[PDB]
Amino acid sequence: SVAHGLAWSYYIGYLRLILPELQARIRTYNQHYNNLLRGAVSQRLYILLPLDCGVPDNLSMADPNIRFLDKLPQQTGDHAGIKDRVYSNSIYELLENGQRAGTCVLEYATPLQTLFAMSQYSQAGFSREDRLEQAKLFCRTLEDILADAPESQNNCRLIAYQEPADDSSFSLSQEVLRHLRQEE
Amino acid sequence: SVAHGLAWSYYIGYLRLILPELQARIRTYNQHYNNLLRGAVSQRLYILLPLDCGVPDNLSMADPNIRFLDKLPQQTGDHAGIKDRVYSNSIYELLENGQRAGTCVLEYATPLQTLFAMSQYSQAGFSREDRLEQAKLFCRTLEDILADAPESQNNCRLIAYQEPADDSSFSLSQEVLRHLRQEE
Ligand SMILES: Nc1nc(=O)c2ncn([C@@H]3O[C@@H]4COP(=O)(O)O[C@H]5[C@@H](O)[C@H](n6cnc7c(N)ncnc76)O[C@@H]5COP(=O)(O)O[C@@H]3[C@@H]4O)c2[nH]1
Repeated sequence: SVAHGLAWSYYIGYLRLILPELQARIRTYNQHYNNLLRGAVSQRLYILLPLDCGVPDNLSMADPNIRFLDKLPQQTGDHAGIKDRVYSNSIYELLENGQRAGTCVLEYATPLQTLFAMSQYSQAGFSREDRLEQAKLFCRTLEDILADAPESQNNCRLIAYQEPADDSSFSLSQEVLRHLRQEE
Repeated sequence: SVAHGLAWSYYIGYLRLILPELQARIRTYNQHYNNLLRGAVSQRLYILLPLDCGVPDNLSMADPNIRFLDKLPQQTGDHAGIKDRVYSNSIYELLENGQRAGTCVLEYATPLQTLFAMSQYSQAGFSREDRLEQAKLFCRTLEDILADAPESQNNCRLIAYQEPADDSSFSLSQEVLRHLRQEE
């Protein structure tokens, strides 16, 4: 299936490459680049899995209570004949009642944008119904892989979520914080 | 299928982002960074598609007549909540008789590595026969997308090839050169 392929691609070409080095990058940040006066960046990559595959490029905007602080130091490697391919991750602050309640490495799972685009382009032959189904299958497949992965499950948290189309005003920062605080 | 997904992702998350900016990066390179006394980098992205999905990370140190010269200037952008995501491409020299016969921006299509890894891991349920089949379907799907692409079919050349397992002698540099020279 499409989701099976994207989930393995996301593991093989990214997660298994970055997650075993992520701890050291975050420690290195917290010791040398982090504001002296602020809380340490939490450990683990937090991965946002919107099942409707709505993935903005600006996470900082879009949500008032989630703001970009800084980048982790880059990770570089040679991959597929590209010298020094760069993998970068961004640090965000999470707000609760107008003040910082948490700080973490946070991003959307990029392959969900692929499922979104594919539902948009006619040549892909991929419907909006297929997209939801493939989204859930992506997340499941990804959870199964991470469950027996050495490149651990324990350096990331998957945050899957649905926003109501019946409109009950969803809170993304509270979702992260919920996951963040399970780790405290 | 797996290959359908990977081909769309390769387009959506990479080719449609970089190919429309590639002509300008290569000009920038040729005018301001290229060695004074050397031939200009040719235009277009040259993409290696080995159907057996054998993708070394070092193309330079894997073929005697293909050697790394330099990097193009980086392209940066915000993507899926990652600030300043970096897309980088490498310039290689193509040798014919110990003579530089060509200079081009060259790399392997990264998703073929995914297909390879999947055939290696038990939990992917993906056989080596499935890999060859999916490889070819990947290349065809990619050719079909690029054909209607208002993005670039014009800024890239797809180089699909198969290495004879009966051990004739395949020349990668010559294969590239035959593509590079089939222009002017
Ligand atoms: N979030 C995030 N940050 C990254 O640095 C990153 N690098 C890869 N990925 C995601 O991992 C998975 C595997 O990556 P791969 O390189 O095999 O395929 C990539 C690769 O063939 C190509 N691509 C993307 N960026 C590059 C790149 N910088 N250089 C070469 N190819 C690239 O286009 C495919 C799809 O891109 P994405 O849709 O961003 O998602 C990828 C993918 O689902 C990333 N995801």
